[PDB]
Amino acid sequence: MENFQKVEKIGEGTYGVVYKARNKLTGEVVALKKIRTEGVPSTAIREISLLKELNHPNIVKLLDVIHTENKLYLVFEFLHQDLKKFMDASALTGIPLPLIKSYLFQLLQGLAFCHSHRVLHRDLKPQNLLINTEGAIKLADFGLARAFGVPVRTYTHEVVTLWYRAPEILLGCKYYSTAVDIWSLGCIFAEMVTRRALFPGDSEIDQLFRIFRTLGTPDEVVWPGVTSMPDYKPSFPKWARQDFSKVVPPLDEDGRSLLSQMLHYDPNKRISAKAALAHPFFQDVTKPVPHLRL
Ligand SMILES: CCN(CC)CCNC(=O)c1c(C)[nH]c(/C=C2\C(=O)Nc3ccc(F)cc32)c1C
Repeated sequence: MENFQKVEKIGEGTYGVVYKARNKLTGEVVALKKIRTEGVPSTAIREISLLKELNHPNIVKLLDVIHTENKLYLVFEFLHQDLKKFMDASALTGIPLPLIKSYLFQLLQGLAFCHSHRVLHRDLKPQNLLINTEGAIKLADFGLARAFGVPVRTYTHEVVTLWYRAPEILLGCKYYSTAVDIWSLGCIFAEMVTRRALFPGDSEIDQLFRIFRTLGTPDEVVWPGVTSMPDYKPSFPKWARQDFSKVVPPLDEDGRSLLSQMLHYDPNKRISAKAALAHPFFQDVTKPVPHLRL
């Protein structure tokens, strides 16, 4: 883009490539996301504007959309680090619980806001969560698989993480609900705590079976309707649920109780972002400042 000097390529998206870029007029530093070119739907750019009018301290601001010359550019505010990088950097000592807690609380606020506005993320993962020096965390790179839609790639030969995908998606449900984002955020919370991915599947079925081995193979008792879902097979192995205290030690009982509710199989039993904010886990929540090396 001639309006912009690329400083660097800071991420490889689901949709496209993200660049750190400077505006030659304003001198403002931004994140620039470029999307691959068929006639490049009209319908898409409509509901991108739905993302543009979202303003919340926990949602990364979308500054502009630019359709010119058969690529789509999304201009976003720039943040200095992503949670994936921060977790890797914190792997030795772990992220302090008060900071984990503030981050979870803020992400739930962000989700509560998005969801009350009928916007789903669908894509949540540590790479998509951005932090700053003042202790804020923000939802970014909304994946919307309507308002556009879903490829199997981003641009070139990049491998999509299934680790955060809700079981209803894996079982082939056509219609997502807001519950899919709470699932992903639950997986992220566990990972901050234990410093290991909770469900690191290497394929769709391995992802499913990893969830089953830990939470038990779902049945009609815990998840009415499950056996009727498009990708469900009666031939799935039957695993018993693991004791939950094995899962995220040493998280306290308030944390485990909240996590267990974010991880319910039935999208209808799964806690809402709004209700999650009222959980006793957050009674002592504060806003600590992260030690960030930029
Ligand atoms: C392994 C961790 N990371 C993945 C490659 C490596 C490092 N990458 C980083 O730290 C990083 C930084 C410093 N900014 C972003 C991305 C965005 C940003 O700032 N505003 C946005 C608005 C929308 C959006 F969709 C992405 C961004 C990343 C991934």
